[PDB]
Amino acid sequence: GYTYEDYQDTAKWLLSHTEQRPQVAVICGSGLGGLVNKLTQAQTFDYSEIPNFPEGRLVFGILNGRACVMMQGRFHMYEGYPFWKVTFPVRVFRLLGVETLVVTNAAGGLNPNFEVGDIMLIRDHINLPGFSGQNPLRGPNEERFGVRFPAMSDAYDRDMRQKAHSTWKQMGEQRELQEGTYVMLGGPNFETVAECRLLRNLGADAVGMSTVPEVIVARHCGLRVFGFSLITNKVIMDSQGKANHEEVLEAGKQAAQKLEQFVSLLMASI
Amino acid sequence: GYTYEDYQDTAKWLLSHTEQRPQVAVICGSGLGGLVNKLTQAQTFDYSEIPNFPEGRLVFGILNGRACVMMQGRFHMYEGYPFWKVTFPVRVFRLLGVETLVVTNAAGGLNPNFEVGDIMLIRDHINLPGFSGQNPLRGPNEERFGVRFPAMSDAYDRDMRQKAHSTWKQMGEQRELQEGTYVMLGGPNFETVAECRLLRNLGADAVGMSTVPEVIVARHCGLRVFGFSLITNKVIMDSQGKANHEEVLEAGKQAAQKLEQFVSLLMASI
Amino acid sequence: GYTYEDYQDTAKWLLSHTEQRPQVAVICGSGLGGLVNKLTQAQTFDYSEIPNFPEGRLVFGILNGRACVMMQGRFHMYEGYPFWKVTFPVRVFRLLGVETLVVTNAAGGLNPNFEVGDIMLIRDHINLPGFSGQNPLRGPNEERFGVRFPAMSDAYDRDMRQKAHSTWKQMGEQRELQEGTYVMLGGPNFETVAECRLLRNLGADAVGMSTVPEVIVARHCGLRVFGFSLITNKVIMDSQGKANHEEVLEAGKQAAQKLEQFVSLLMASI
Ligand code: HPA
Ligand code: HPA
Ligand code: HPA
Ligand SMILES: [Mg+2]
Ligand SMILES: [Mg+2]
Ligand SMILES: [Mg+2]
Ligand SMILES: [Zn+2]
Ligand SMILES: [Zn+2]
Ligand SMILES: [Zn+2]
Repeated sequence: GYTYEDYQDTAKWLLSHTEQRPQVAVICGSGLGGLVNKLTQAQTFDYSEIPNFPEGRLVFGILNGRACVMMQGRFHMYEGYPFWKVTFPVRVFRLLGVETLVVTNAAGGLNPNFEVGDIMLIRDHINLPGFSGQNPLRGPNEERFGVRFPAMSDAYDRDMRQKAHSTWKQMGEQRELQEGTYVMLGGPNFETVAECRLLRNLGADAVGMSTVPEVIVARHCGLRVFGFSLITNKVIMDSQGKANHEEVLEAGKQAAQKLEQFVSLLMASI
Repeated sequence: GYTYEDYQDTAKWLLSHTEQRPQVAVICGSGLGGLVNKLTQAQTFDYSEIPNFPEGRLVFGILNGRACVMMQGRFHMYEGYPFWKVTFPVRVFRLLGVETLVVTNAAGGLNPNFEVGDIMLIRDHINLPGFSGQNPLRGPNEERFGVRFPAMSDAYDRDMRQKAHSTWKQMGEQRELQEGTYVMLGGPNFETVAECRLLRNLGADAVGMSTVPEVIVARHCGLRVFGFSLITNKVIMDSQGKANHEEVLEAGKQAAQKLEQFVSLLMASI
Repeated sequence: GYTYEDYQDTAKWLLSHTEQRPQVAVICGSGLGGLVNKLTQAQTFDYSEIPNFPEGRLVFGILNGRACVMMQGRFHMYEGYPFWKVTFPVRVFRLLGVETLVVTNAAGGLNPNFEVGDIMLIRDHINLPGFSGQNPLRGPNEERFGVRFPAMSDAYDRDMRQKAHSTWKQMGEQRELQEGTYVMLGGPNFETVAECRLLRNLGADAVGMSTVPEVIVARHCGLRVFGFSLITNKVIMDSQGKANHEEVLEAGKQAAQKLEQFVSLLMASI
């Protein structure tokens, strides 16, 4: 993996190249990267220019009177990266002094009540790769970050979920805010019909290929976490059509505007 | 992994060592290797003599007026091979100009209606190792082969399944052709009772240790896929007997003759 | 991995540094390490002094008139060790002439009928990492140890389970001996609520992060296996408290005394 020092160096480099001092880190994923704008006093860095960062920009700025750092593009295991690389940035954020992490993503809907365009607050997750030992904490533990056996049952901050449901009310949305279980699998291919039925019977509400690893690490080093998925699909019958990456579209399709205001409004609630 | 070039080289070597130009690739697995005979204008190559091939023979010839290339022996992850090695041959076939792939295997029956000696057309699969990131597509994507996020819900060609059920009718078999969900796990030990019950509740019909990876790759680079399992077992009560590799026997026990004619007859149906 | 020779060397070194010739190997895990005492003619070795051993002491002695070798501390995959390292000692034991293996551990209870302080005889297991290919037998097979495809449906010796339920009767315990399915996942974080519900619906009774690999290897080279879990937890509602490693406590809380006599009494039953 990386050593404590590597994290530190990277955090020190950041601190001396910007005056920004974020309190919140937001990780934007798969077609979610619309908030660049809305940001005030923005400063951007290419991942390539930040020492030790994995092979895509880091932007600092103020969101709604709140100092943020945003990950514009994230890392996936299906790209060939080990989880210790995918989660490297989470640890740096903690070293910058961040206290809260917002994770977001696009996912396929398993719950029949779901509709394309829906937003699902992540109340909980299912770590399939973790079932088999693929875990960002695998390996000797780093005391400076956290304990050997972190608990995960309270990962998704309850209070933030409460505020998000409140904010949405004020937004006057026509549809309700969904809430549920996100399941992570490796990708990169899309699931078969059997697979989907299986996931659904296991109690999952949405399926994707990221986020979980980042939550675990976050929770391990003490960050408060809040996350949500933008729903975009999905196939459970043997008549049909197939899943398409061109549902990056849906991420634009109406999402951006709503998502953008939602996160913005939410900033006032930390 | 291997580079595009490696595939190509291997395909070029093959093309200049044989006059055969297959349209169909068939992968024979675990005691299924009886069709060597029946083949016309046969040409065999030891995997060891073909550059870049994984550590077992490749035979070209004509089956029922159809030019084929057959993999006599396949690779398993439980042997220590990464999926990029297990699936290497699929990519070479595409580069030879193959268009259809037939995959076959031996598996333990989960569906109680199943009987030793049964043949199950694979309508769909469950990729357990894929759940955790063990996937032949893991890693940077190769555009020359296919897209980043291939769909898998229509993997098993519907039209071929229709023809196979037709051919079987004409064969006048006493028993019916089964059809169902194949689940892949890593092996090499056989499953426990708990494991089996679990697999069954997940909707699987048959369990084995191969094929899935090969399908995924196949589908990724555009081959039409058709597959089937020869059923040979399996334990779900805590009175009993245990699973034996000496059920290679069953693969002979009556299978060969039926399987052989089935595949042969099927050739006329591509 | 290790070569046959490495095992042998290690077994030879042991044999010439002690007069003890164990027949039973017991693996003590997570806060279970109380039996050091009770042992007679004890001889201890630090894992660090035994050639080839993974990075914690091996103690030989007599338990209840029975010659034993005990592993005081075991290896976990979540520590970064591959299964071939975690299971190395099992193979050495066979080479020392051991015939029976007792495995033990601490686990979280999934079965609602379970209570902290309960003892659960392991009747069967669920190998989640094995589902995905993470298996100590992965790789070329070693004939000197066992067959290529070992069966696992009769892993937990039936006769020992019968005797353990007999011994417990004589112990006059106030509560009954539980019996059930142990499920292994990688760790090191504790499970979420969703995860737990899932495991339970899959038929598991207890969940932990060890043992399974050791059983498989044991069974592969012919050892008779008996195992049990000491129950210590666990969270299935979204009111609650979280899982704590300070339930090492429970391993002391009353266990030690009972466990200690239980294993001791059991020695007379091999
Ligand atoms: O259907 C899907 N499956 C997996 N990941 C996804 N991310 C968006 N949609 C999907
Ligand atoms: O029972 C079985 N289990 C796993 N693989 C198999 N391949 C044939 N039979 C079996
Ligand atoms: O709740 C638990 N989960 C996983 N491993 C465990 N080992 C003891 N308790 C637990
Ligand atoms: Mg500036
Ligand atoms: Mg010729
Ligand atoms: Mg002595
Ligand atoms: Zn500079
Ligand atoms: Zn030549
Ligand atoms: Zn010495």
